[PDB]
Amino acid sequence: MGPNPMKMYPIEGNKSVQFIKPILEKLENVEVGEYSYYDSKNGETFDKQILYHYPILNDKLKIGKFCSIGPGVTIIMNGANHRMDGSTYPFNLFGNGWEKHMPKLDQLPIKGDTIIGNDVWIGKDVVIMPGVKIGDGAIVAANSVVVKDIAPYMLAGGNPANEIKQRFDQDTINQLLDIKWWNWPIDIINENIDKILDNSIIREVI
Amino acid sequence: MGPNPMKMYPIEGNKSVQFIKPILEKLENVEVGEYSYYDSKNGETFDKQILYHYPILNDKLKIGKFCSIGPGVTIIMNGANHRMDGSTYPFNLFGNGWEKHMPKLDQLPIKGDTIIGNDVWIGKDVVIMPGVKIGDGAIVAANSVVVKDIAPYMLAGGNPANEIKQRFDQDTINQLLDIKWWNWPIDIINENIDKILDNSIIREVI
Amino acid sequence: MGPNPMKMYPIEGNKSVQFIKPILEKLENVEVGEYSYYDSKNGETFDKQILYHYPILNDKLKIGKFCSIGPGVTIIMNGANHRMDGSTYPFNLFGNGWEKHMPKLDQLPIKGDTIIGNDVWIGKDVVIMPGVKIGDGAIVAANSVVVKDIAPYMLAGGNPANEIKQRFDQDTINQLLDIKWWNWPIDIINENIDKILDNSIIREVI
Repeated sequence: MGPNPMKMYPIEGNKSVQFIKPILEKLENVEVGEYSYYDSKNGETFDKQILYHYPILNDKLKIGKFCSIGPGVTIIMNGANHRMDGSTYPFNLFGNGWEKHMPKLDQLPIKGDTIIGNDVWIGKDVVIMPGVKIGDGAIVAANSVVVKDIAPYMLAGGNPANEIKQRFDQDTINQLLDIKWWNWPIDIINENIDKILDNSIIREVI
Repeated sequence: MGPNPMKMYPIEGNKSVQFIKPILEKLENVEVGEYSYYDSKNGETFDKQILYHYPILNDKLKIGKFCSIGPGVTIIMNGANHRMDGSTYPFNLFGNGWEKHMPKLDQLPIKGDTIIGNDVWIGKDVVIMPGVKIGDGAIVAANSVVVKDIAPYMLAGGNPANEIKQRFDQDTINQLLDIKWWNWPIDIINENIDKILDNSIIREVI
Repeated sequence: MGPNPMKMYPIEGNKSVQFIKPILEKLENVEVGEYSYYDSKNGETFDKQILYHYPILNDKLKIGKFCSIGPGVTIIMNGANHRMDGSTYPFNLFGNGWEKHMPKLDQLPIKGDTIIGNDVWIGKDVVIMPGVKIGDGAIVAANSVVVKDIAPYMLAGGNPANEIKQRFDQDTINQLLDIKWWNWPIDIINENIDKILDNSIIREVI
């Protein structure tokens, strides 16, 4: 029961809502969760929303399951970082003799992997910068620029995005994070969808 | 004197500046003032700048008059709000049995109606969140993102938008809010445009 | 050695990277440095990215040499400010009797000239508001909105863009702002690029 997580377009007669996993599986250094989707802005596939991702830099991108990704959301990897221990001017890019000043792999600044948890909701037109971690159950307001990590089940927003409030009490969150329902076989998930939708799944699996 | 507020494109040989009332009056749950205009960013009509507005949720949008709306400005209504008591994932959206969990009106959160006063200037590419109230005579800096209420004759800007300073002394502000020149028949306003443009209408009228 | 700074497109066959100077020199009230380049977003020339710049307001825009400007960057000039001693509504624009209310120049508020220093890196989609000064060697994070001045060799980001941290210890900057390698005859720079790239320039030249 439920859509086919392997269908590029789960909804019939609908080419706006897509399933990420199928689109990104062909890619290197990219891990995506089963039912995470992206609601297309102008009909573009999500792979077009991932910028500056070169295998050589070996920075990875991980997205969990059951994530809701709004249109225009942009993931920036480490491909565009300019060497910064000195001048940030890329002389090497203009040939004519300057090619010999090509940076050294270990000379380029890498902030790390970008990791997005499970059950995350990212508003539309959100820009996520390199080396950012977003915990499970988190909500990122639209038009946000995420520069630093985001604690699980936190509600964040702004440019630079800050944590505004905690979705639930410390306790519950602790429970949910321990339970990890998105990690259950779908047959089960499928029978508690309503409890998952009202957070009671805690009072029964405890 | 002045153009006819009922004319969609008030200026001759200029299909870019448009009076909004005529355009939006043709919409459910929308109230627009008389001389409020919208400066097109690429030709599009303002009705296309209002997103996620579904009559079924019954959230209304109202805009005073003599509002200067910059290009690319965006208004987000309650149509994109995800259920949050538990998981934010839209199961119901994917059908195939999950339709079952379609959320109940009283379950989706509505922040209220969005209200934009009179004589308000909103910079270009400003994004306005749902359920927000903006005061009369306020100035909203370009590229801002309004998430909370803004008081009258306030200057605000940022993401999130914060109040930065007051435009005039409380005295003056207290007066304009009292006179509401924007509520006079235009034959009258017409012979005080200068006293309105220099804030002196406070010494004559009062 | 190095590319011809008078070339719009210094990289054969590439219409994406373009030198700003040979492009904007034809304009008035615009000063640009020799090797400052622009990384086109959709192939558009940098001149399309400078808005509301009218020679009658006489506000000037300055950019030094060796600046790296990412795609989408937007420079907003003063031709967009509204009178604000009273109503912000542009009565004059609609004519038909109201033109009489055209504002005199000393009534229009002007923040001033926009000056971007040398060896400055501005990330993608940054919007630079009117009358700002960005010091030498600064770095502005992508998706920033510059409302105020930015000291030299400072890393800034946000909306409003706020200084985050000093790129280097004062000692270095003080010497860096002194050496002014960007002003050296090209051939002298041609022999110290490596030194400039790792900041070892301070040691020798000083």
